[PDB]
Amino acid sequence: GPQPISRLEQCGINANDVKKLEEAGFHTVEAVAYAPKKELINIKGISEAKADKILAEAAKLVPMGFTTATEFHQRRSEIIQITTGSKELDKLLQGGIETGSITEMFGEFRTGKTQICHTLAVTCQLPIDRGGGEGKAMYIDTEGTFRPERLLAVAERYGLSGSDVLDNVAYARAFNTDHQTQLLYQASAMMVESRYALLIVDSATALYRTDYSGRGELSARQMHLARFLRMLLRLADEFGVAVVITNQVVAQVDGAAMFAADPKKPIGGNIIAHASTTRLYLRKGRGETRICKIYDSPCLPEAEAMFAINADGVGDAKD
Amino acid sequence: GPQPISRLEQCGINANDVKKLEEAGFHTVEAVAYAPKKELINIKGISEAKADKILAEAAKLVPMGFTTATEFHQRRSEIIQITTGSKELDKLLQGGIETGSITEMFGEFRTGKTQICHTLAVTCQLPIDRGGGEGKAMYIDTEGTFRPERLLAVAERYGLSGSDVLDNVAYARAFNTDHQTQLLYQASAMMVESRYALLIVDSATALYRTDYSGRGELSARQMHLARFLRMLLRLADEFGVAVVITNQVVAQVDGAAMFAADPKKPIGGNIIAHASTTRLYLRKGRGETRICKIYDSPCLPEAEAMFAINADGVGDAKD
Amino acid sequence: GPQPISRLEQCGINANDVKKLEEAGFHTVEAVAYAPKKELINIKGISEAKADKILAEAAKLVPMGFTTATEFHQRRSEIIQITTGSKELDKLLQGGIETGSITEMFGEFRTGKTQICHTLAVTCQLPIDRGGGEGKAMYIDTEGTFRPERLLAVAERYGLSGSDVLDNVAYARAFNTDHQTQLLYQASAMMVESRYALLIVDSATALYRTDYSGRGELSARQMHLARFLRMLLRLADEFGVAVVITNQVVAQVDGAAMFAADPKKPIGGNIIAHASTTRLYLRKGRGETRICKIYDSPCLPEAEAMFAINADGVGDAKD
DNA sequence: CCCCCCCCTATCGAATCCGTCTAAAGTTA
DNA sequence: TAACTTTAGACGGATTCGATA
Ligand SMILES: Nc1ncnc2c1ncn2[C@@H]1O[C@H](COP(=O)(O)OP(=O)(O)OP(=O)(O)O)[C@@H](O)[C@H]1O
Ligand SMILES: Nc1ncnc2c1ncn2[C@@H]1O[C@H](COP(=O)(O)OP(=O)(O)OP(=O)(O)O)[C@@H](O)[C@H]1O
Ligand SMILES: Nc1ncnc2c1ncn2[C@@H]1O[C@H](COP(=O)(O)OP(=O)(O)OP(=O)(O)O)[C@@H](O)[C@H]1O
Ligand SMILES: [Ca+2]
Ligand SMILES: [Ca+2]
Ligand SMILES: [Ca+2]
Ligand SMILES: [Mg+2]
Ligand SMILES: [Mg+2]
Ligand SMILES: [Mg+2]
Repeated sequence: GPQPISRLEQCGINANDVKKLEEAGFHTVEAVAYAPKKELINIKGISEAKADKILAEAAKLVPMGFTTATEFHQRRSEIIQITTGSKELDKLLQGGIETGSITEMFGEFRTGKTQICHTLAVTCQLPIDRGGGEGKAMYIDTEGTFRPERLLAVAERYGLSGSDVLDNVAYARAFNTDHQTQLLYQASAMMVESRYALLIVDSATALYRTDYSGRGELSARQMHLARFLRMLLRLADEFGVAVVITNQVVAQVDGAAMFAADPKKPIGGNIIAHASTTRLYLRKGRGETRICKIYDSPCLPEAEAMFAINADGVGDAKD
Repeated sequence: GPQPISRLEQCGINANDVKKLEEAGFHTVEAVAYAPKKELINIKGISEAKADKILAEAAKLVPMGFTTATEFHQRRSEIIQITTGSKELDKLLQGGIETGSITEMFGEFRTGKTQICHTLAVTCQLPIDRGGGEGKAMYIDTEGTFRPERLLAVAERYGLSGSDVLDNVAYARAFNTDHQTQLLYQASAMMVESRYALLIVDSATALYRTDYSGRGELSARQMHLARFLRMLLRLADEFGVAVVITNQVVAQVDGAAMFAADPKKPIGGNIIAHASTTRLYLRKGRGETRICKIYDSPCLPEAEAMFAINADGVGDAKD
Repeated sequence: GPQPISRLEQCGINANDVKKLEEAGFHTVEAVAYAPKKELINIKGISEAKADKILAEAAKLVPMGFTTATEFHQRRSEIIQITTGSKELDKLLQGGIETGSITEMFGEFRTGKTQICHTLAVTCQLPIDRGGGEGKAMYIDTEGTFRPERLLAVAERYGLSGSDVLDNVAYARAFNTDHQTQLLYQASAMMVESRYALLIVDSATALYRTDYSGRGELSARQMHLARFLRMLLRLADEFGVAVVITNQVVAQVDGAAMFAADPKKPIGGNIIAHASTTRLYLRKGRGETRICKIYDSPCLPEAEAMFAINADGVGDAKD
């Protein structure tokens, strides 16, 4: 795991400076080593000499140089993937949701995004040999659609206990964009004490549709969204967790020659499109069956799979 | 290749001055000869007389005068071009990616920038008669989307061995703009010992969108980006490698100007527009096919070509 | 042609003073006659009495008095103009590029500055009755985008010999502002022996953007630019060559008053604005067609024209 | 041949683009 | 017992420094 920030104290830094860094938002040596000088300067009690000394001391404990592709391949071969509860989706994703990156799921209503989030929140607590991540879960809720009964129903299927499954989920509700960004600092503070395997934001872009209204507020909205996504990436790199965000759709009214993937576009613009690593397009099939399509990925071919929303969570279609 | 800076000691320079120069970031005689006097002055242990003597000796060791266009033509006729793995793109570029200059590829998401980067990283190790550059590769990664399995697939396509292909790639991950600029000094130090042929930065402008937010920081952002591009150009000139960078896009919301010409504009502004030599525009086609268009070039006419992203890298569309 | 500085020996000047002046950078009687006293004083081996004697002899050898406007009209009616390869541009400029003055072309990327420079470099060698200048071309390259194949294409278009066209062009690459200024002394040295007709600097302000960074270095940058422009003007006056330089653009990010048309401004400021005699503004049209506009001139009305970039250089739009 | 002091002046020189949103409407035995 | 097409508007935003005889 990451090294606590207290190591800098014996590395040769004043305890007051470490305290100031702690209230700034940094809680590990890695978080300090990943920040630019201008971010540390903004702290009231930090001067240029203090900043460069802190950066030089932090750079010794964290490797930030060159390496080979063989070492990276060996390190990545030991990464953890979390099963989704459906064999078809697992085969489509070649194992399940990866850790250390950002995954995004978008689609129209009743397509099964909250259901997948609930199933993953339950599943991330299984032992590794059974397909789990063996950790706790964090659930930042934006719309107000969190239902623990679905968690209990999913936990019943895998033969776990309901009480300690509900004990391992942390829930928070965000009421505006400022609160949504503020919750991430407390999330970073919490992750040093225990071990977390998953962090869920649902929905990521729901409040930006209303907080910033017209074309006159577009640039500020995009800048705020970019800052939020950068913080999410920093958390994923620092703690090695899996981040799953949820998006919405918008219509195309120009009536031009676009008939593939329907006149549906995910909201957020180019910012969220470039930031995300994997994008999944969710569509409705027949009855309780849905269709999942690989929309964007650096290593996964474009394909399709079929799953269903059963009484015990997300599972294969019963035919 | 370039001359090591140790020759200045024989030319009559104190070894301590050479050590100071190496600590500053100059590892070859060419890097010293190309630097202005005010850059050498900034070093703590160098005076005006020492700078003048060093510059005089370096100029004595490097040809920096007038020549004839016939000699330039003869020298350029022996340049090395690296194939992209697609016949259509090779015909469009009249041979492939050209060393000694900066090439930029931009477009929206899943258009194929990272796939082309992986294919080039594998291909730059082929023998010259087979379309390669016969050298190692350097991959500075910004977003966290490096996947060695794609490298293994592309290597399997060409019949090479996976192990040494992975051994011949150097990987580094940048976490901020300062770290991204800092990695170039280590790259310059590395390139003296072994022969390289390609250097990928992907993405080159991803961290600038978030490190500097508003209009109040535009000037500093542009200055930092200009300095980074100048360092890249100096590396390309000194070592004769091919530099390939990757860019993103921004929307035009001003109104009903222009026409339906895909109102997407690359980011970076006039600095990156003027600095780049060749610019490639990537567009999404149908299925797995993509379209590449020549956006800017001093010797290549505007045209288009089609390629596909197959299971073994970038190649021609199978129709 | 100008009188070589060796003529002063017959006027009562020691060879020591003559070679000291030559080492200083003076190679003709006109150069000495136009220089102020303090410039001669700055030379180590020249005292005040020697400087006064040299100035008196030079003023004897060179006419520096009052004349009438009819004589000026008669001498100006014999001026030489070089065609640009396009009939409409020649009509706009009323003959072509004038010798003895400084012309500046600016615009954004792929607007056709380098193509025009290549076309002019080939064209300046045609016979006078064909629209040429009957001389050699000097090309000072700053960015590294010199391609002799375009020269070969234009020479093939005009039915010349490619070998001779390539042989009659002198090429030099500049790496910093100091080198850019230092190359002018060698240019002045070479212009004495052979008859040159064109001097191209492309780009003139590319290195000034990165060599001097912020507002703290504005004054030194502007003074260096002013000295460079003054030396260019001295060369144009002394040898009667045509001086064509290239500029870049910068965005305007405030004050939407009379600026909604085009928020593009050339760089360099009032120094280059006042120094330049004629300024041309290039725009992007449709396809391969571009638009040229008169931005500043002492004798030409403000108008517009249209040209195109073809496979054989700059020509007329094929409609 | 002898023994002690006086006083400021004058401005220069521009840079740097960003960021998408919004579905509607039945018809003809 | 089936096959059928058109439609248009909308805006705001901020900061930067050195140079002498
Ligand atoms: N216990 C259950 N058994 C079966 N299906 C259920 C159960 N609970 C919910 N569903 C299904 O969940 C579907 C809605 O999925 P979900 O709540 O994930 O929507 P969503 O994609 O998040 O939508 P929105 O954009 O409105 O938030 C419904 O169509 C319903 O059939
Ligand atoms: N093994 C594979 N087989 C087929 N297609 C693949 C494979 N791996 C990736 N792809 C394709 O690669 C595409 C994404 O391309 P790429 O990763 O180069 O995007 P990009 O241009 O770098 O985007 P971004 O701006 O998100 O970084 C996907 O659409 C996917 O279909
Ligand atoms: N052989 C050719 N045939 C047709 N067009 C060509 C040919 N070679 C180059 N071009 C055109 O030249 C254009 C670029 O022109 P040029 O190199 O003069 O640009 P520029 O304004 O000098 O740019 P920069 O600011 O980057 O230096 C491209 O848009 C390309 O279409
Ligand atoms: Ca992406
Ligand atoms: Ca360019
Ligand atoms: Ca003028
Ligand atoms: Mg939901
Ligand atoms: Mg990518
Ligand atoms: Mg050019």
